[PDB]
Amino acid sequence: GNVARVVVWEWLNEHSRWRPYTATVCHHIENVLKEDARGSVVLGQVDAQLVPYIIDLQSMHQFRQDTGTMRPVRRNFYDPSSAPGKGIVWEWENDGGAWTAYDMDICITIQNAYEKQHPWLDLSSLGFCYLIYFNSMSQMNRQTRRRRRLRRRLDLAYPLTVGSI
Ligand SMILES: Nc1ncnc2c1ncn2[C@@H]1O[C@H](COP(=O)(O)OP(=O)(O)O)[C@@H](O)[C@H]1O
Repeated sequence: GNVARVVVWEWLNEHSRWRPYTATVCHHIENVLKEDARGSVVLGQVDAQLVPYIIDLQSMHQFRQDTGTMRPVRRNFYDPSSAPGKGIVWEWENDGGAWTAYDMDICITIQNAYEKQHPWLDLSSLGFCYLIYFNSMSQMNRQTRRRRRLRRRLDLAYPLTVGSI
C-alpha cells in the first residue's frame, strides 16, 4: 500500500496558528531533509528577502536573525487533490500592500467553494469571522463590514511524497 501526500511545512506564529511557507521554500527544505535529517535550511540561498530565515532540522525550529525569534516548525501533509497539490494559492492583501496566503485549511476551503461555483463562502464555522466574496474578489469582516482584496494565483505545487501502508 502506497499513497501520495502533499508536503506543507508550517511555522507556529504568536497567535498559535500554523502558517505555511511558500511552495518554493518547501521544496528547498525537503531537499535538505533528504540529504541530512539534522541540517540547516539556509533560505537566503533562495531569495534575498529570506536572508534572515534559517530552519534548523536538528531542533525543528525557525530562526530569524532580524527579530531573534525561535518558532517551532512542522512537516504537515494534505491531500493531493487539494489546492497545494496543484499549486493554487489564495492570498489576501494586508495593510502594507503585501499579499499574504491564508492558512492552508482555509486556502483549500476557499478553492473548494470557488469550483463548486459558490458566489460566497462564510468562514465563521472555522474560527474566522469573515466572508469571501468571489464576485468582487474581496474578504469582509462580519462585524465591521470592512473589506480587503484577495486574489488567486497558480504558483508552484508543494512537494509530494509517499506514505507506506
Ligand atoms: N485573512 C486574514 N488572515 C489573518 N489575518 C488577517 C486576515 N484579514 C485581516 N487580518 C488582520 O486583522 C487585522 C485587521 O482586521 P480587519 O477585519 O481587516 O479590520 P477591521 O476590524 O477594521 O475590519 C489586521 O492586523 C490584519 O493583518
